[PDB]
Amino acid sequence: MKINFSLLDEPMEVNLGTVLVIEDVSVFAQLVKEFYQYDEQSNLTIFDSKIRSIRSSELLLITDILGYDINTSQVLKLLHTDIVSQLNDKPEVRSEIDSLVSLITDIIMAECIENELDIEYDEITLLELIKALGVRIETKSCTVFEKIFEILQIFKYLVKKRILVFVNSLSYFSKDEIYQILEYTKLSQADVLFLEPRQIEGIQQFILDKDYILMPYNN
Amino acid sequence: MKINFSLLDEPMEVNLGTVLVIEDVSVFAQLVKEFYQYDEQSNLTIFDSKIRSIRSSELLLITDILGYDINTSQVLKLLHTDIVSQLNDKPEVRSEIDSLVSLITDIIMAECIENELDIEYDEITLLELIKALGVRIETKSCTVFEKIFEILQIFKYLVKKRILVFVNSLSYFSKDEIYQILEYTKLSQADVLFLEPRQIEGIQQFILDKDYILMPYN
Amino acid sequence: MKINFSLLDEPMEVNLGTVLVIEDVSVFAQLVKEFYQYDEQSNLTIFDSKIRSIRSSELLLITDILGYDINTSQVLKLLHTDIVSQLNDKPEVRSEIDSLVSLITDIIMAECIENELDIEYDEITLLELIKALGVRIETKSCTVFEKIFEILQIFKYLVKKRILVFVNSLSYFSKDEIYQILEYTKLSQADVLFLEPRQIEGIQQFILDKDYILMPYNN
Amino acid sequence: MKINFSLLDEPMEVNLGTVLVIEDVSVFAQLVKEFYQYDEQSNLTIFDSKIRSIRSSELLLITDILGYDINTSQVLKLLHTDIVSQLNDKPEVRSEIDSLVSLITDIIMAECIENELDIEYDEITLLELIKALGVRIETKSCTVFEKIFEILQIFKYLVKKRILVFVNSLSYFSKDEIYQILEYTKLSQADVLFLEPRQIEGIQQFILDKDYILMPYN
Amino acid sequence: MKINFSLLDEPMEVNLGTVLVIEDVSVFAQLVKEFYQYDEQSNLTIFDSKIRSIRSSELLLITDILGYDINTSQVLKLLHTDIVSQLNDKPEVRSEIDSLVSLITDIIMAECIENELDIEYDEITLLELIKALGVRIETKSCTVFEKIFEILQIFKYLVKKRILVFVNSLSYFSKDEIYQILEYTKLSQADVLFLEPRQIEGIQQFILDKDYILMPYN
Ligand SMILES: [Ca+2]
Ligand SMILES: [Ca+2]
Ligand SMILES: [Ca+2]
Ligand SMILES: [Ca+2]
Repeated sequence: MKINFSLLDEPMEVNLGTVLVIEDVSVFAQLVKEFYQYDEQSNLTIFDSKIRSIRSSELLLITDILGYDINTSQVLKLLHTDIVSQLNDKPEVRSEIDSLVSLITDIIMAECIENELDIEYDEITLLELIKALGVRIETKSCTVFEKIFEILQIFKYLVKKRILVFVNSLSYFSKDEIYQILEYTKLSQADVLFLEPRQIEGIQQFILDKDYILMPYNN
Repeated sequence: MKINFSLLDEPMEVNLGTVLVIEDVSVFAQLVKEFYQYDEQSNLTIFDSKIRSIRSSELLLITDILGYDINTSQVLKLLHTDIVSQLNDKPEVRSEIDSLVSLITDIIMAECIENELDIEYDEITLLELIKALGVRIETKSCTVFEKIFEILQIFKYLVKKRILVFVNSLSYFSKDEIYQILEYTKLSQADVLFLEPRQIEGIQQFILDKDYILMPYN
Repeated sequence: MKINFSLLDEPMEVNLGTVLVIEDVSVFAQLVKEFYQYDEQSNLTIFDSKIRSIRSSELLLITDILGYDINTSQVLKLLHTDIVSQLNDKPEVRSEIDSLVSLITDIIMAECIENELDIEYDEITLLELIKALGVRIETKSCTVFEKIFEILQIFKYLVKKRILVFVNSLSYFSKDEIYQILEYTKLSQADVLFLEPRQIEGIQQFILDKDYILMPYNN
Repeated sequence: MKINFSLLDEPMEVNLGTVLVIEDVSVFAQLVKEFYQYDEQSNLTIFDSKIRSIRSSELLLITDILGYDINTSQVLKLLHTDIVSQLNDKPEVRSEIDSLVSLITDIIMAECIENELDIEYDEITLLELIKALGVRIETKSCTVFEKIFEILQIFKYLVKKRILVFVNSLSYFSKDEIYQILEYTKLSQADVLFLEPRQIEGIQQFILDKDYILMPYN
Repeated sequence: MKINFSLLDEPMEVNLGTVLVIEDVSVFAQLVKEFYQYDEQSNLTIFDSKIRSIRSSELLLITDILGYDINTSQVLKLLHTDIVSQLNDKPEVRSEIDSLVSLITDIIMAECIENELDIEYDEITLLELIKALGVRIETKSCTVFEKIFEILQIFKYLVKKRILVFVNSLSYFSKDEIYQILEYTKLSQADVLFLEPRQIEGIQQFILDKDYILMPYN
């Protein structure tokens, strides 16, 4: 996952988490505007190992952390499927749940037989039980750090998003929280690209000087 | 119940099953138009035993028997509410259902706590369990004779509908099936009125001549 | 457009309007049940000149005339497009409508310029004017004859329906009204198949005796 | 207007443009959390000149400038209602619009009568004409400097919002652009409050030290 | 603010103090009738700077200066609510008031327990303390010149009233008192409109001739 712009000499590769610091406010604002307008503008080009350019639908742009909606139909559906798989991995728990559902179905079936009208039903499944329970992620009481962590956790659930990008999101988190975000990103394998006007101390990042020189920085 | 139109001299009473034949095509088509437009048109009237006019919401008009869906939002709502009332009439059974739902919620809650992502849940309700089970009336109908029987069952189940009316629905059923439908209507006590362009032989019916005079038959 | 059942020796062709009378109540009710269940049952087979069997989605079945909804999104959309074409066929009327729309757009544009906020717009078209007018067919005060006539008029608007079929719809209409329906069906070129238990006098129809013998009948 | 939190000794007043710098990352992130949760949390308070608490509906919180859509049900509804009121203030212009709409309705009605299919219509209204024209605020923004200006225009247009708050939005704009934004805020009289993790040189701002003491700068 | 009637060619604006003289007795009496009947009659209209019609509830019409009571149920309600809001703006003072009220309630409760008859009480509230104290505007007026000043003070205090109108109230005040009333109106910024049958010498006023033409004076 390499990204390239006219200011860079060679296309820079983005693997796991990547912190890109732009010291020039003009090039930073122009780069962010090229991030929002990416489908319209040909200046900023992001391509994969196949050199194929990714569509704006495949690109995930995030600026406001608390304003973004983490709960979607596809995210909640795939999450319910993941919970159903977790319950399916254990035979004993699945057997017990099947027993309880069998009892409830017996009770409701008796209540249906007591009625005068002829009634028919099918089954009460686990996905229908999770949908009836209303399982969803809670962003209401979550701190910004837990919100970004939940976004990194649900990025694997999003199928269509090729790369996640954050705009000036590193100013809220402490250095230790940034270390936890990067260390978790290395395990999640997702491609995250952070854009900050000022450099963060203690973390590896790519610095773009006002001279338009891109250099790697350990601190 | 009685129905009154400006063509009849006096309002005729409809009790249990009733077969009404209209020998005039213009009066029959205009009568069906008055049935669908009953809310708009004041010509056709219906007076019950209380001698009170009834709204079109209380009149059930069914022309196509096979095209009438037995499962509807209001029917499923009243059925689910009825089952919820039956389950609410027994405290012990509902208590056991609350215990089982509590166990399932504890298991799914433990599995949610085992996940690395934060999860928020509300609760599970008996109505959500009935809707999740998909409780509905039987949709299996082999012939129109059985479908009309299901329409009579759902009609007798609905308290709001005071009358059920069929338009030219007797042409599909055989004379013996018409006898079984009349006997089932007399056993169910529901009020059913049929409208046919031509007379049917072998059964009692009210024949409306082209002269507009109404005469009983059999 | 030929239809075939086990009772018939050869498939009967349906061209323009066709009146099919079944004197047996058992075969008539079984044929209607095979009309509603057509996708499930293989007994009744309707095929075109290509011998390809038409899907139930391509088949249009109609029993209740006044209960059917003639107003649909596709029917109203294609009807608005037809009205737009009728207005486009006349250059003078289109020019006058363009003039009036130009005047209204001038007034609204002046009102927008009077406001403090910067406002932008595009155009007011003819399709948007028809959609704002709410043009639709009125079945409320229509008689059953006018309802069936409007159904024969909107059958050309329906793209997916291959053939229209009516179940016992000829009992309401007088002989003259049936002659008008057939004479209009010959001009509309649509394929309509009527199913009646009793034969109609004065019109050409295919009669099926209780002996299960199919014969053409002039009266 | 003034804002008050447990960290401050006394509530600080926000008049015209205001720049607030928080030198503590925990107090800044917790402050933004208190901004999004303001409805839920009672810690952060806002007291106007009337010394009355304001609901979260009256507070406009905008973090992403480019990601904030200008067009919305309340913005287009209030705008279309405003244009309808402006057209209603002049009887003659509205009368001419009614005449032209009557002519167009007569033409389309004649074309409908020319068709062989029955057609039913209701009427055409000025609101349907504005919605049909697609009246909306200009969506063209070349840079974030212009987009923030449009946000200030729509904010000054909205009477319900008593305050506009930007979180870390000053990092995109140059110092000169910040001066132009402050001058435009002083000319527009609107109340704008900015929250920055680090201090900005050359402009007047309130610096909150890690010791929690607040001191003015420039 | 502007007022418009069928007699005027164009609506005249009323800003700060305004003196309107009507040289026709029929147009003056019919104008006052249109003032009292303004809710019933649509002839007389009033358009503010927003060009929006105002209800009669927003128009304050005062003819008799001495006969107008300054203390009213709505005025005392808004005043008591205003004092309650001022006391609610300070938590410490309201806390001390709650402490003193708790002490008095403890003393009176002890005296009630000392009695042989059972006694039930609820509580004491700040609103009941203000109403018990009888807080009201000053009712002392030596002359109509001071009473009109109190009417201007209460009018400037009331936000709902957008205009104050006096009918033939300038005949009581001397020319110097009229100058002081105009200067006080310009200092208070309130909109006041006077209606006089005859012109007043020495002050600027709008003269409406019997020909219906309106001309400025001084
Ligand atoms: Ca639930
Ligand atoms: Ca199910
Ligand atoms: Ca309309
Ligand atoms: Ca448009």
